[PDB]
Amino acid sequence: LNVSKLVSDAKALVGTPYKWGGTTTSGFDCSGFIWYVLNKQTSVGRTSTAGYWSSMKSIASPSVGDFVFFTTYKSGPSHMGIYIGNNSFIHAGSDGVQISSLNNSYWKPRYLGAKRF
Repeated sequence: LNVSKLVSDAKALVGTPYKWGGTTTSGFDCSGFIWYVLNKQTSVGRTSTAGYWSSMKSIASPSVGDFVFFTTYKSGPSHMGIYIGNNSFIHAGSDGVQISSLNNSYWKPRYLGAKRF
């Protein structure tokens, strides 16, 4: 990926509301946000979080532009975001596209690791 573009595109969408199944800037869900941002620079099909966990590349720690994964509403990879540096990531959460921290007491014990596109 063009990392600087990916992170710039993600940052510009912070504040977009949540919408179940949402794939536009009026409202995103977790997978729709990732699909939207990726498709600004490369053609990717609609893909679930588990699909990205299976298809991306394992890494030891995230760098800017990598993808961080979490267990939220079910066991295993069920949520993901874009790592933007400084322990922070952007994700389409249940109350909108937001910046969150890997050091947060909810996200930290739910972190499953990172992958690279």
